[PDB]
Amino acid sequence: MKEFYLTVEQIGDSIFERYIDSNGRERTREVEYKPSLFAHCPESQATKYFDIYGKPCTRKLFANMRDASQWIKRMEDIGLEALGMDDFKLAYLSDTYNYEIKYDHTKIRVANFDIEVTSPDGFPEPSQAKHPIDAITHYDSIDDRFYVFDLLNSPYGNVEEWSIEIAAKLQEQGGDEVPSEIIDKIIYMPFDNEKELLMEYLNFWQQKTPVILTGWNVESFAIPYVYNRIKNIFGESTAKRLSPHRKTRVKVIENMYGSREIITLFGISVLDYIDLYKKFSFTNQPSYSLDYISEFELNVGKLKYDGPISKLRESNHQRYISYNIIAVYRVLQIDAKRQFINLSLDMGYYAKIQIQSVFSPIKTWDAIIFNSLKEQNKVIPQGRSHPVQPYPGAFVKEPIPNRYKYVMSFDLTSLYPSIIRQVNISPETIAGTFKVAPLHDYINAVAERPSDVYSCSPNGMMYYKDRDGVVPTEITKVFNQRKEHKGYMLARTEVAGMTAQINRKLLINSLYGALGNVWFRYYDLRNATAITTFGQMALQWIERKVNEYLNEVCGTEGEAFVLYGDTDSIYVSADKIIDKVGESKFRDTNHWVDFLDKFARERMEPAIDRGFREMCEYMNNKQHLMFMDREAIAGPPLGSKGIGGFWTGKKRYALNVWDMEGTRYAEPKLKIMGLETQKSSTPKAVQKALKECIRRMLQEGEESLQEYFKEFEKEFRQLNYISIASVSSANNIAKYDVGGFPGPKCPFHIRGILTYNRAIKGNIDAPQVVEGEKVYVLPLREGNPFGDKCIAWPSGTEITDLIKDDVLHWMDYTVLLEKTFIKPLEGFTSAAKLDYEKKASLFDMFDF
DNA sequence: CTTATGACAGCCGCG
DNA sequence: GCGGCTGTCATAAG
Ligand SMILES: O=[N+]([O-])c1ccc2c(ccn2[C@H]2C[C@H](O)[C@@H](COP(=O)(O)OP(=O)(O)OP(=O)(O)O)O2)c1
Ligand SMILES: O=[N+]([O-])c1ccc2c(ccn2[C@H]2C[C@H](O)[C@@H](COP(=O)(O)OP(=O)(O)OP(=O)(O)O)O2)c1
Repeated sequence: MKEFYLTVEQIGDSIFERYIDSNGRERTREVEYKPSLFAHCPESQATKYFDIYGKPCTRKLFANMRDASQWIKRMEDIGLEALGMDDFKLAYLSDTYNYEIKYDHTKIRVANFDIEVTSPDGFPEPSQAKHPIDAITHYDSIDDRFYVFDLLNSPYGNVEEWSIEIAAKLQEQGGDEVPSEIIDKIIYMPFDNEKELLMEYLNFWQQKTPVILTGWNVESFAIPYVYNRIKNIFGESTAKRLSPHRKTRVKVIENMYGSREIITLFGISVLDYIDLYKKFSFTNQPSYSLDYISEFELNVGKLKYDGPISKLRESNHQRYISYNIIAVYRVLQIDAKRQFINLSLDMGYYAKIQIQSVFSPIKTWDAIIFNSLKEQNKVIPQGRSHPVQPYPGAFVKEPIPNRYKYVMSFDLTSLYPSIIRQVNISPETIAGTFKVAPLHDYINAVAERPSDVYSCSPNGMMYYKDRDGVVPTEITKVFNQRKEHKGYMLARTEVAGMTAQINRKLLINSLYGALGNVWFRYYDLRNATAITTFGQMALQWIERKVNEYLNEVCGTEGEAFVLYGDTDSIYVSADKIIDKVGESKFRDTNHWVDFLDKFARERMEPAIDRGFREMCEYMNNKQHLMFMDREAIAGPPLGSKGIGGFWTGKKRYALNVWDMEGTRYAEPKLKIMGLETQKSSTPKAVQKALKECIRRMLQEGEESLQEYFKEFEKEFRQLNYISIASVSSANNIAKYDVGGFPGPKCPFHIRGILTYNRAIKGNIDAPQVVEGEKVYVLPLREGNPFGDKCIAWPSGTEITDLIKDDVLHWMDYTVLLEKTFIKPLEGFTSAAKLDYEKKASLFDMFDF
């Protein structure tokens, strides 16, 4: 079969590559690769090579890679463009693999591992690695085996060997419930000391060296730990053998609160599964712990255990190991579902990049564009440095805070790529400039037509509509491929078909990101602004077009139909369209959902396309790619007192949705956005009730809402203390910690954290509050034994019995209810023009 | 990343 | 004792 790369690395004048050969064998080669870069030349010099601007270029072959780099520096000094691909690994891959790469994952060693490190003094810092590794579970995808490394004697105790037999049994039988599917795939290896285990693991590693190395938190915990441990114990010469090319680099990552270290294992591609998940799941999760994610994904989670993990090895080593196995298998189970690694393998081979560069839209697009330009002898521009400079972005209408009985929303598809394509925005496409009228003038087609020669954007930009721009071409090609591969979604292969289609979608949605990123070879401020400013007029123009149409239809005049617009959406108030027929004519809920759907399809969408073809002519664009789809139809169930929907402000609304782009729901479902019910900081029991409140407001009406309040409020004190405790994340605890006490500016949760410490001071048993970790918070009644307004303890857990009974006694229900339930509700009912209790004076609603 | 809201913390000005 | 305000910190959804 066809050859394919595995990992590629540049070291000095060499390029080191692991690859699969003609006969499926994994192997390594060192190549003294000669790069070509390109300079500009006079018309005199005749060449096949031109830059994107059609300017002639000379191909400079270099004897070695350092030459090429030294040349880029020399060229930088003179002040002349050094164009071509500066990242020689990409160039090497483009040269070596000059075809559509077809890979076979059965020949790619994917490893999932986790370690366990008994640490009795807090989280074992990986860069310090000061505690013995007492378990490694390492899964090899080729052998389909779980290789379990068990330390039997540590500083923290001696233990019996782990039992597969006991592991297989049910929890009720004293078992660990390690699944049947993996019980015959475990290879158990106990060790008498830690050096014996680490050197046996290190051999194992050379024998079965990961191409893709993954798992949950490997890049931040497991890899740094193993590395520093081996390193500290055996010296760096030994730890480096953990890379196939024996080169490793320590890298520091700065962030919000501080910096961090990762080990770059040259010749391996590390795809931490936590990072694959956060990147490609597209579901903002309240927690990213393997336990929570595995629960959300598989309805099962990580193995359960009594007491702290720090005592588990001593207390129940049997479980401790089994828990190490289950956690590695959890990741595998999630990947069996979401397919992220396969999706990474697809993208990486499609772009011809190092697989790990799937985390970089920059690196991916750059390599994709470079290749297609290479195929036509074109020379990519030098990556110039650019001052990071904020430009305007998405437009968001101020909603008038109200209730909205019938709402119908619409959506522009793939707005930003669409605009790039519609206008022809690209570096080499810039054709000039035009005198900008205020954006409002363009919105109302009142400004003078920008140009009738060039494709225009309301930010003053003008583009050639005669040339086919590099970027719009590349984004058009990815669109066309999507269709193609989602056309084989008519025909085992309904797998490679999905991942191709999903990955084209990922590239499409990631392009604008890159184009706004200053380290993009094709970044251009004038252009990025052109995209966002065009989008800003697209949306408001169509807000105008929609109002005009519906006013004309309804015989109304100057009636605000479009109630809200967020980035690529418009939400349309369909009250009057309903009134045209009249409510009593509809027989059931489904009958008016029928009516609206029909009206949008037959009357609005034609008026919308009609409206956008006008904009296209006004701006003089290359082609018309502005297409809207009807998203939601929302309202109260027929013959009910329910309000249907409400907006409390920008990105703050609830809708009672009946139909999402064609799909008609059985029961109605609440689309809630921005409101406290969608907030992780909101207590469990309260999240549940605000949602009930919103359910009752939209579907049932005021008297129902009021009934639930009076009831929930009567019944608050009996709810579990953990369910009514608000969550928060603790950051810079020390930064506000002045001798155990809240210094200037100390935020509410951190104050609570210190109050806990004050009651914790001098306790081992007590679970300490980790800096950068989620914390429960609870208000305390005035004059309490902890001497503060609040207390805050670690989340996901019950509070220590050393203070628990005094917390429960002193916690301020009144201040808790008002702060977490009532105030947010008053929020919603105020907007929806509703009362959550009777006899509320009408006069509150005024600024008297 | 940016667009945007909310919980709180001092600060200010007020007989 | 407190509303109007600028600021830090949290979280949301593209
Ligand atoms: O488009 N391609 O398919 C393509 C384009 C360029 C390619 C290759 C394969 C190599 N190169 C480039 C990269 C090198 O700098 C130069 C010569 O490549 P080579 O493999 O012929 O190396 P030589 O130095 O000639 O030695 P070799 O012939 O023994 O490998 O040409 C393939
Ligand atoms: O988005 N921009 O970056 C932007 C947008 C508009 C811009 C400029 C710079 C000028 N304009 C406006 C204001 C000018 O009156 C008009 C004409 O553009 P131009 O480039 O023709 O400017 P001139 O100085 O007239 O150039 P010329 O006399 O060489 O044609 O375009 C830049």
